[PDB]
Amino acid sequence: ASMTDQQAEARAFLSEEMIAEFKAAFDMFDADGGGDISTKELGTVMRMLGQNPTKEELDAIIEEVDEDGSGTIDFEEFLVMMVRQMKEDA
Repeated sequence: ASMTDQQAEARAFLSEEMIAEFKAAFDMFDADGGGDISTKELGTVMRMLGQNPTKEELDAIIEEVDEDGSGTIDFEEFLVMMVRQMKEDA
């Protein structure tokens, strides 16, 4: 899919330092994923970080990153959901 592109540019848009910030924050819901929280909790991880994922929008991303055959979201693949939304708050 064309997501493999926004997966590397989603975290590269900033310095690796920030990525470490989303670690303790993104892992806040990785009690059973470790490197990926339930797509349902994908709105709180990016929202509690300082952004605001809308349901209609958060739903399009989940179903989009959920059809990968995993059911949840990956850290690197989730980054896009961070900058893409922070693009306005940043």
